[PDB]
Amino acid sequence: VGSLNCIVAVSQNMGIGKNGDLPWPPLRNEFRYFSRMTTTSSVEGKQNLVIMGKKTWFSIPEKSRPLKGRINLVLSRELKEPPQGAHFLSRSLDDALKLTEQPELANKVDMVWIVGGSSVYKEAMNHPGHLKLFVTRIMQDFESDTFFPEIDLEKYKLLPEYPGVLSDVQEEKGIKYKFEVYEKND
Ligand SMILES: NC(=O)C1=CN([C@@H]2O[C@H](COP(=O)(O)OP(=O)(O)OC[C@H]3O[C@@H](n4cnc5c(N)ncnc54)[C@H](OP(=O)(O)O)[C@@H]3O)[C@@H](O)[C@H]2O)C=CC1
Ligand SMILES: CCc1sc2nc(N)[nH]c(=O)c2c1Sc1ccc(C(=O)N[C@@H](CCC(=O)O)C(=O)O)cc1
Repeated sequence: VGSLNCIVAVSQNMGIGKNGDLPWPPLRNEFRYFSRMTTTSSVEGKQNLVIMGKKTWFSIPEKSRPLKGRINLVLSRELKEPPQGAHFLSRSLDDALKLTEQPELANKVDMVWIVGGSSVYKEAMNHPGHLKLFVTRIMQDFESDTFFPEIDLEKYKLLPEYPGVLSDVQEEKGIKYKFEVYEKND
């Protein structure tokens, strides 16, 4: 299995969600960024795996689930089987990551992308080892009821360039945003 990664879009006040959806109106090219990053795999005959909590799964429009071209894993201790349209179910982050090492997945999975929500981001960001964060900074405050955990910049370096990630200010629907990639190894 390849690299471990988180991807998120976050407002200035650290918001990632409100009432089961995003705090901001749809940013179509920001969504396309999410799909390009999470779907694109450099390794032949492999796909990337997405790991998400149960509320994040149900926050994706049903017409867009499962996230196409990716293996979709949902984290839940209450569910007894994957949701309709999902591929796998795990009861912990450690279990999910171990699953990628099993024979059914060992030679199929390239990158792993954690796509939230707040509890899984926090646990992933604090788990020793090599991890990158692909963070979209939405440069406004938005009322939110779900927040991104603290990024400890003593361990996560903001990278000064990354191939394929635009460096300049983007804007859609009157909302400016910019892309960032962080990396730790501990
Ligand atoms: N802006 C962005 O980039 C993103 C925004 N969002 C937004 O955030 C909201 C959803 O996030 P959030 O509310 O944090 O919810 P989550 O997606 O984290 O879902 C929480 C549920 O997932 C299960 N769960 C979470 N972590 C684990 C774990 N490690 N092991 C086992 N089960 C786990 C639980 O289910 P159970 O009780 O069944 O055990 C828990 O009740 C929505 O508003 C969504 O739109 C989400 C992702 C990214
Ligand atoms: C899955 C939870 C996350 S992580 C994330 N990271 C960044 N940068 N931006 C976001 O908005 C999200 C979200 S919320 C989200 C993301 C994608 C989608 C979605 O429908 N994606 C489809 C459609 C993409 C498209 O509209 O281009 C896909 O990836 O195939 C829905 C909710």
